[PDB]
Amino acid sequence: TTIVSVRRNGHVVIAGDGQATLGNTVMKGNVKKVRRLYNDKVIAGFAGGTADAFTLFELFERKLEMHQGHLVKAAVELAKDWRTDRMLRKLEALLAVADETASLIITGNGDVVQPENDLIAIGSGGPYAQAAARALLENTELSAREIAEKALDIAGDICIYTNHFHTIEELSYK
Amino acid sequence: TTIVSVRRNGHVVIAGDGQATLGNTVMKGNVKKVRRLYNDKVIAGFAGGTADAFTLFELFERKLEMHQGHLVKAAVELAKDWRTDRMLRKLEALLAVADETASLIITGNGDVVQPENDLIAIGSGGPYAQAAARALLENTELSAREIAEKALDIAGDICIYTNHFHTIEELSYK
Amino acid sequence: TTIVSVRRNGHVVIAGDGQATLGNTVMKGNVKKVRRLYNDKVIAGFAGGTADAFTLFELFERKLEMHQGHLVKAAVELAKDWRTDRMLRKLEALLAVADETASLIITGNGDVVQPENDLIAIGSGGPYAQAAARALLENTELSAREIAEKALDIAGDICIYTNHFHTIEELSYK
Amino acid sequence: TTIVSVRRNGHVVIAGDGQATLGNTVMKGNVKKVRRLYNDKVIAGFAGGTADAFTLFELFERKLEMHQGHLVKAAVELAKDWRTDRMLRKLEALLAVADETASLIITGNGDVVQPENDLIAIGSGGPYAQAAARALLENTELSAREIAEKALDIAGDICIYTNHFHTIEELSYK
Amino acid sequence: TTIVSVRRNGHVVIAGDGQATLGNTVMKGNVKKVRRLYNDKVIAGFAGGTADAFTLFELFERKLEMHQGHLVKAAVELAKDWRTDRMLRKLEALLAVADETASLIITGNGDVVQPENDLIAIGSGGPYAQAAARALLENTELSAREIAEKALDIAGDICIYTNHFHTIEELSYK
Amino acid sequence: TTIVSVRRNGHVVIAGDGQATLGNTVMKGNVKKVRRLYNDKVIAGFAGGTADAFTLFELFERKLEMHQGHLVKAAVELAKDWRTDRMLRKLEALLAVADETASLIITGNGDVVQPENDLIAIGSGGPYAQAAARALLENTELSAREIAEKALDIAGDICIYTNHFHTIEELSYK
Repeated sequence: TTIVSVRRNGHVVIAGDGQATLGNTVMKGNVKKVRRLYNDKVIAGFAGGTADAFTLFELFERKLEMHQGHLVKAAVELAKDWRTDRMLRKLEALLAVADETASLIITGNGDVVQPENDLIAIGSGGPYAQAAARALLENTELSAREIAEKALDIAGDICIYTNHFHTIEELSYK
Repeated sequence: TTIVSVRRNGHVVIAGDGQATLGNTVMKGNVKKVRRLYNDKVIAGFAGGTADAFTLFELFERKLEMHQGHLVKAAVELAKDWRTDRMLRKLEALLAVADETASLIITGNGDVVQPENDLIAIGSGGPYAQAAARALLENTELSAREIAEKALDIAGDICIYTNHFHTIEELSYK
Repeated sequence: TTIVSVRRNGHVVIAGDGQATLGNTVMKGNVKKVRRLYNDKVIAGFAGGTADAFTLFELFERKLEMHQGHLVKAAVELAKDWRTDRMLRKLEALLAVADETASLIITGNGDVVQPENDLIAIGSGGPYAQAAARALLENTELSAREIAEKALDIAGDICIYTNHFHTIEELSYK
Repeated sequence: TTIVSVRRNGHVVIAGDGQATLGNTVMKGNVKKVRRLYNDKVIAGFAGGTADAFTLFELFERKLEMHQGHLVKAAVELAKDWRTDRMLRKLEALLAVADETASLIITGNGDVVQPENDLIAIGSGGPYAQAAARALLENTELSAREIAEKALDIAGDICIYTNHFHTIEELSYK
Repeated sequence: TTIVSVRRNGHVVIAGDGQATLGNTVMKGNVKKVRRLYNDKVIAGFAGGTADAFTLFELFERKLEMHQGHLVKAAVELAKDWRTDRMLRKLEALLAVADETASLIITGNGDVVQPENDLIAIGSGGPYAQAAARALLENTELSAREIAEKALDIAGDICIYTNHFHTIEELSYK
Repeated sequence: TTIVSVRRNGHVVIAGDGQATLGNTVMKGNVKKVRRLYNDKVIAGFAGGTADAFTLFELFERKLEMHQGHLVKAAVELAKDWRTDRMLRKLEALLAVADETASLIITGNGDVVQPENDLIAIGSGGPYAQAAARALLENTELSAREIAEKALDIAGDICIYTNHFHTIEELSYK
């Protein structure tokens, strides 16, 4: 799996592949790994179990109207419940979340990272996507969506656990 | 074990073999792995304990009673508790469930999955069946029942953990 | 250890060896691995810790007068408490239980198996006993007791963890 | 360590060495591993913590007060809690206990075991003692005390974890 | 990562690099690992989650409010809960903290440590910094700030997990 | 680390080294591993985490005024809470404790050992210290303090995890 996120001029996107792998075989190819949350004002992508993601995301929303939509402040709380709480603590997942103020990773280790340019690339194929996304975002006038897509595809060619089925959610704030 | 579900021409099936293995020897040869539910409206197959089933298949039934026959939802609510309820959590298995509406898999992880063409192939022999099923479904006019059958035989021929005892459960609707 | 159970014409038996092994040495040779339960109407054998067996069996009885002596229905419940409950869940054992309606295995995995002819063979020496029991039950007019005994002895000759001390409980219902 | 209990001619003993080992070196050389209980009526030996003992040997005493000297039962009740009580459960050890009635071993597993001839040999040097004990007991008129002694010496000679410091506790009755 | 704290001529510092690594690749290159606390009186650096910090650095602040600026004690009380409070326990990190009084490290183990000369070097690059720091401090008149800096550069040159992005926090008092 | 304790003519001592090791590097060299407890009437040394030691010792004191200063009786209780209790049970440490009645080890395994002559030597370097302490205490008229020191130094020369920084607490009762 590979979740990619690029952000250029009032345009921020999140693109994932759709492969689910079991051992050495593909169990499903059209997994939806990117969805919208919080009255569509927030986009998200996730590496891992769909149900775990569903759980973690719902709670995320919960923390949003709970902090007037402030991503980070609402996000850090989630970084909390995640490591502290009994049940959640069991969940296995990597969250990529973005709105118009910033993009950022969220993990069960109570870590809330926000890469150098809101450039997020997580999942087994993450690095390869980053590598390509970096190249594109620094030698072309291409758009977030264009980079994310092109990057994700490069990731899919390199990473044995990433296919070419995509799901992209965009957010225009310009 | 191999569970194969197919759907063609207002007909949906679920087939399975009856081998239970302990180490390198066969414990039983006629395990019924495909039952029926919701007043014989909903069919299902599975891989796991004979009891785990009888507990996960009873609960499922009631969930349908709490969601007027609407498969998916009851399924959604099922996979829910199954990863939440302290007790229910230890249960390990893979429920294959199909109604005239749709058909899907459920994992202790709480995931609810609808495979490419309502084609389901879970179990160690899963992929060999998927392969044979996919072949037939794309190159012949055979019926959903004929498919799962032959797919299952192919499986038991390749899979050392799958035999040739079957248990087929159909469903007509159009 | 080896627990064997054969059932012919109104005669059902359960026979175990009596070896207890610690590492590579015999700690005890006359372990009683088969006993009667529920006003002698039910016979049982077990692979594992005697105290764990004692515990699991008592509870089994409990579930019996709790379900008018219905083996299975009362047995499946035990298959429950066993995996769900905290303490019990810790117990390590394999149960073989029979009355006049059916013979069947019970394990901590919430599994309640009932082999092809009520032919039960569990424990490290289990397969070898099954092998012999199968041969005898299909090429001779011998009785349950005769087969069980002869089988168990074959098991003891093959299996390094099964000795030749026996304990047989019989049940005649003819 | 080696605990050897023998019983011959209205005489029962329990003997033990006094070596405690940490890795490949001797920590102590005179550990008292054979005490006395129930108003000096019941003898006992053991392998484990000096405290685990003092807790499992105090409890045992009271159990006798709750079962009028009847060894076995108190023992049965002891091994009971010892595998049930949350706290008591962590205690690890092997109690050798003998009264004018009988003599038996007890394991954290809750097991109560009466070996072939009230002959007990627990501990890493256990079997070497059993061997020498069994030899003497079957080919000489030596006394129960003389047995355990010599058996113990043989043990400490073979066992790298057993020394030659003894602690013998007899009991006459006829 | 490398955290280097030094103290010379009424001047105390804490410096750190900004590399976060996941496997064999760099996730982020500018992680702020040296903040400030207690109404900008107390400086601190750290190795761990961006949140773990924000929780362990907030708590610390209040502890100071509960112990009138007296570093040590608040630190003592901090390391206390950090190994006692069920939740707080999962937090993993290494707090470097220094005030005009003294400077010390804190580990989830509850330890409060004051190194030889208020010289602190935690993190995978820790010892390479200690080495360079110790050298300079003993053979040159350079300032505490100049020390930590150069020590840090040396570190990032040796340490594959340490880079050259810095975050220095000083403190004057005399 | 090495904790040594010798006892000669109304003089009993406890000496530790002061090295703290992380992997293959020295994190701290002047660790205080020996301190006084219970109105200075009791001396102690510990192998392991300082905070864990602090915890275990405080409780020890607690058990002292709780049993009129009887070392053993108050010590055995600690041997209890240590293995039984949830939190404490997590602590990793080795306690060496002495007063004027006896010296003795205390561990999380509910073990309370009192070596042959109140000669205690615990920690990775423990044996080497014992070896030397034994030699000295049996071929010279040297004092506890002299032996403990000389022994500890020998330990430090042999044991890669023991340095030459000492901390000795003495107790004269003559």
